[PDB]
Amino acid sequence: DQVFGKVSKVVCVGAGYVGGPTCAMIAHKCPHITVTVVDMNTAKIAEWNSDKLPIYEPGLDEIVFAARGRNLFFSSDIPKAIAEADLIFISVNTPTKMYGRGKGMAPDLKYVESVSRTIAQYAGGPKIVVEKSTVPVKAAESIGCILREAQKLKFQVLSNPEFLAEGTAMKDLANPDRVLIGGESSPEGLQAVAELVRIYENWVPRNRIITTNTWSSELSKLVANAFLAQRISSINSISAVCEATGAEISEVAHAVGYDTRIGSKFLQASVGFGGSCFQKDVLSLVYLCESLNLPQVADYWQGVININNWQRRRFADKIIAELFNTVTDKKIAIFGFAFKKNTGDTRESSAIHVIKHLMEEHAKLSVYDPKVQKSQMLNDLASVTSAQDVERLITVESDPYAAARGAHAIVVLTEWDEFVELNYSQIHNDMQHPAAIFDGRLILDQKALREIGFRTFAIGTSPDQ
Amino acid sequence: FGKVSKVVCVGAGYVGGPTCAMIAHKCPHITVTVVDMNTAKIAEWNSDKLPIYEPGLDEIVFAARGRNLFFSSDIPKAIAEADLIFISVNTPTKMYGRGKGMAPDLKYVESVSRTIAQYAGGPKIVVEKSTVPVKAAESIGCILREAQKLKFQVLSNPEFLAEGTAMKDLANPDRVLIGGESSPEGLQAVAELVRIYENWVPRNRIITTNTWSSELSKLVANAFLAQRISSINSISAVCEATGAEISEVAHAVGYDTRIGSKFLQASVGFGGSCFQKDVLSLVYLCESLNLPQVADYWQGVININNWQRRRFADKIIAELFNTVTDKKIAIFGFAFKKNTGDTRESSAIHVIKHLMEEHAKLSVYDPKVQKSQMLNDLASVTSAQDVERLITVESDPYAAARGAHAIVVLTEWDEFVELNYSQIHNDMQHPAAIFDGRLILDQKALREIGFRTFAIGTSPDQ
Amino acid sequence: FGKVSKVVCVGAGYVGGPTCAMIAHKCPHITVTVVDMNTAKIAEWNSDKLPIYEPGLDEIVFAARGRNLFFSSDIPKAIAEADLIFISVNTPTKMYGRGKGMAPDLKYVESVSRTIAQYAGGPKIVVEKSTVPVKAAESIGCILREAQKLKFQVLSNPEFLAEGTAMKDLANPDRVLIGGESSPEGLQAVAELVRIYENWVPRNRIITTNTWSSELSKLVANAFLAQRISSINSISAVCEATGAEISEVAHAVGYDTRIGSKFLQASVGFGGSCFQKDVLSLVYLCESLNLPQVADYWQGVININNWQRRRFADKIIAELFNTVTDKKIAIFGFAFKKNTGDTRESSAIHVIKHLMEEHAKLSVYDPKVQKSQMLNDLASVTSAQDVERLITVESDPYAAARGAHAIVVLTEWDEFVELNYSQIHNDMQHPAAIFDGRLILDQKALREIGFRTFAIGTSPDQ
Repeated sequence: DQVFGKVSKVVCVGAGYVGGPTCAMIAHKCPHITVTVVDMNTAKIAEWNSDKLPIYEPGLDEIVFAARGRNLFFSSDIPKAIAEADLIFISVNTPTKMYGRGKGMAPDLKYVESVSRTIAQYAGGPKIVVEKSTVPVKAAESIGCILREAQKLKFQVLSNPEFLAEGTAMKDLANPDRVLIGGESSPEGLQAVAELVRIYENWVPRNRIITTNTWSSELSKLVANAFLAQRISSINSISAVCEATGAEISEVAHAVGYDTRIGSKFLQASVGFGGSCFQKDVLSLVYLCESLNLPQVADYWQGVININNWQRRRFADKIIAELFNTVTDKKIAIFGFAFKKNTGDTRESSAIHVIKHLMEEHAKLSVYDPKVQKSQMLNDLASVTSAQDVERLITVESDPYAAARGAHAIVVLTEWDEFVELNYSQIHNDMQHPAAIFDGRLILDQKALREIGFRTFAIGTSPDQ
Repeated sequence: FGKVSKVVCVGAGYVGGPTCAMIAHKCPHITVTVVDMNTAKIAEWNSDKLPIYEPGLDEIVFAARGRNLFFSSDIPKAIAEADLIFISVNTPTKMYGRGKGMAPDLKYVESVSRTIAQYAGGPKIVVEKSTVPVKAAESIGCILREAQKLKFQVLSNPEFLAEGTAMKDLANPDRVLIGGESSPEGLQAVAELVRIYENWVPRNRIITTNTWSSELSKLVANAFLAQRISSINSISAVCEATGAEISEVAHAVGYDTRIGSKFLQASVGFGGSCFQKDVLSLVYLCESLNLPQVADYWQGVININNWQRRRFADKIIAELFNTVTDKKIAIFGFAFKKNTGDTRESSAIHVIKHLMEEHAKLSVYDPKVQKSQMLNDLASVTSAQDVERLITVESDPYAAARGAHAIVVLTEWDEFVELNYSQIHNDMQHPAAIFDGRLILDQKALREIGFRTFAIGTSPDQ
Repeated sequence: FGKVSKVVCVGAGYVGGPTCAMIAHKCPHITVTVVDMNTAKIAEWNSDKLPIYEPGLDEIVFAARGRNLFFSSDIPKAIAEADLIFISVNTPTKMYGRGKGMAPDLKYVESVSRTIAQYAGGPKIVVEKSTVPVKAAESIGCILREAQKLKFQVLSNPEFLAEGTAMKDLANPDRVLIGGESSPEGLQAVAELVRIYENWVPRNRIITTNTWSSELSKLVANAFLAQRISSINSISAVCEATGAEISEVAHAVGYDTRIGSKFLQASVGFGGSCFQKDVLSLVYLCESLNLPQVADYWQGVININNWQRRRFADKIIAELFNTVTDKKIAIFGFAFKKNTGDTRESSAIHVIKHLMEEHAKLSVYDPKVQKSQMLNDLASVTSAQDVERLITVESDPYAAARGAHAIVVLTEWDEFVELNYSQIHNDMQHPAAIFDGRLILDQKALREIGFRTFAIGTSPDQ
């Protein structure tokens, strides 16, 4: 009684960082399947169809340009792709709600819903529908309900979470730690799961494909990200203890990370974690727990976010304090803006939030980042303050020496390699005196900077041994 | 300082004995004495029956005892001869006063530090081996300097050691951790202790730090471990509420190699003598430092553990109509984990106590734990009176289950899997209920027999 | 389920006795048997002196007993033969554990259910007569379902009886309420109980609902009644502060026909075995459903009751120079309301307790409550030793009042009005105070005698 047969036609709705690369891998490993990536952004589709792909990922040019026009297609004709597909990935944003119930915590399902309604309209036959972009738990229930309405057509909804990072996407897709698939505990559900497993089996060992119920798969994505962020918050909390006692956080992280049950990854203390994943997913899970009347669990995971914001705040406090509790019109140089090194991504960057704290104190801020666009920077800061306030307080530099010049303080907020072995003796010389340096990323040599004559601070080190 | 040929350790229990046995084993040229005021414990160490059971410890001790391993109760004398001294006594938790329930009582560390001060003779290296609160070396350091008003350095070298794998763990440790003073004299004494470990441990696995980094590392490491468990336990309740399954989640999550798959077993809650103690010790530290933000964060780990136990008992009570006065319920398991009779901080103790507060009649079976050990443990969290009134103890699980209204599994013993649960069901009160705090039983199998069946991290209704 | 001909009630108390007597009385064809474990109580029911006094009850019982009404201690036999079984047992409040002080204990309801399951034999209709928590019927049903692997339905038929008017309440009820399962078999079972009641109750006063609506309706009705008293009592304090009179307010408010004129008597506070119990049951239910807003809303009724007693006692203590150690205070009234010996949740108990905490010497007079009941009541909220020290019980109000500094009316007995308050004033300590917690005395008259006089709901300084 076979309702879903072998998939030969795959569509992904959403041509962004998740959808594009994932489809490309499918087309590359599965020459028998037609894969079409659709998006109503006709300019972005034109980019994927051009000689310069809209994202840079190592290995991706080779893949897309070999397959495009053969078994990989990029189109803006969404109804036609939907009508012809056997399996449809949904790869859209779930922006955080800005107002109302779950403000600042709940994912907004408007795009997911929009795609589901389009599939309902244009499907024509039985489809497997697959949640690829991060969703709140029970999103598949909402999708299911939208699709079931059109069955007056058979649909199964699967969860297949992404585990991609920027810069390593092709390696992450070609050699994943695991592939996770969740579906309905039902015969039709098992059939649909099996057809998606069959796709991945083309290139992924069966024992690295993990199949679960739909809710476990959706939950596992949030929880995995929560566990990672918890590691960072746990170490960052201990950084304050080190500061208070004369222990060293670099030394504790080493000793702790050598237990094989804990592991040595994600144990770098910092001014705090950033990016479009960690806070968003931890807050999604908090909101979920609140909504389930599990306030104890909610409070437990909120602590991850509490520590992160406390790290950022207490770091800025220390800058404000050491500058005599007064910084109106006073020049401070920020080294770094992007949420981590080696990107232009600013989403949830600790730098945005530390700078905001210093803008409150009316500081005059000179920002340098190797990669982030000037326009992006000024838009970011405006969104958390005002266009007026950044006009007043914010100068962006294309040079680190131009930022540090005549500043009372240096603050390193992104861990760029090029900040290590700047000419710090010269920086010292052209600063105000006494001169202060704050290392939020633990990349600088404390001993050397001390010898140069800086008042020098790092997270996780006591100021006086 | 001062190359080291004579090593002494004060305290002859689960840390100091096994540690000294391994040092002698892998360094023949070092004479190792273990000292202790309990002469009968020293007698046990010098007999054919050693006082503690470690796998492969007998044959390490017997092939070294008399040769370069020595058990004495002459504490002053071994102190007098030594180059390097380990301190390996308890720091039981304060029972009252400042840090009641949280702060380690430094009274044995103090006693021994004062004994070192008297009967010294020369320069010593003094090493904290058993778990201490951070800056306990300051307190040792201060006692010892009142003898040199004789040239000391105090060192931290924490234990990383499970029961039943102590020999395995000593011979092939994940890491060896040593801290001392940041000074020429301090860096000397670190090197001299490094030397000893280099005799059998790769230099790459030997980490050296300052004293506080090392003291703090021990507590934080156990804190990270407990946190993984409380984290997954927190998620077990999400699973119950959504229809997700905790086994499926831990599986998916653990395959991230940055997270790892160890310590993601959900349960009624963690136990044993290190986890809660070290977490609370860390919570106390952070309070003392005016870091209330950090104290709250770590207290969360304990809060969830306690909450996991409370909510499991609440489910048992609720299922049995919110009334369990004089109702029979069987408890399968009492030890804090399987394959031991150690009951320290056991979740079984606390879930039974919650059930005793409702005046439940409780028949306990554990395969290993002594009847005397059980009744005394339950007494110390309740009363000798209440345990007399409420607790029976069986050495047959089938006798516990006979006439019971509920079965409650609290320890993950393998024998609890595939008892005759069809028989058990028939000899129970009906409706019959079973509650799995350890995720070892087959839910679909129990359902089909006709149990009303519950497991942590699984939704009741499918 | 056939037309019912044998009715059993398990529980021979204030509810089951009278209700069965009325059924037996109005339904000559039906054999009614009241059963109880308490052989002495059944003995009383079989004697020339029934164990309760109700107007009209003797006439009904003595005419029917041994014809179609029987009182037995043979529960298994009666269960066996019944078509329809009423459960009329206490659900005393949990004294420990989950819901302590708030949740009803279903132990007796469980007891009876398991006896029904054991001894039934055929189809039974099983009817919750005494007040149960919502979902009690589910727990009943789960016990009875296990037995039929016998054909059971569980109904709710709440009691609306009051002491002193039980026979009129039963013969001419405001409404009869029955809830059953949302099922053909459920609707059948309801029809058979509705047929029993249609023998004397018009059909338009018989109300049929689902089981949960019925169980809930009982608690909510008593909660609404208690709320009226706490509402008017909250306003009594506003009267005192402004110069309004509570008696005038109650009369004006009560003349609105949508409000109604009943249960608007201000007092030192409501009591009895129903009001606090059922509100606190409702409050516990709300907490259990995660409706903390509704829980808090209903807790307000009890908060005001307790605050009314507390503030009245505070007024006594303040007037008496804020010191009452060794100082004699006379208490007029101990029963929860006039014309009864029932003391359960009596405001007098809690006001006397407050006064005992200040080591006042209380001489208590009630026309009806027994000395031994009084002493035992007071001991249960203090101690046997406290009551021997502080409490004297008198058989005469002038004896109580002699040498007193205060008089305190706590129960609205008619004999307290038009005692000789001139003579009382003369024999008191001076200044002499009087406090009317029941609004039965003449304030002007007492003022004229020279009392410092106070009443709830009247401003002291006119």
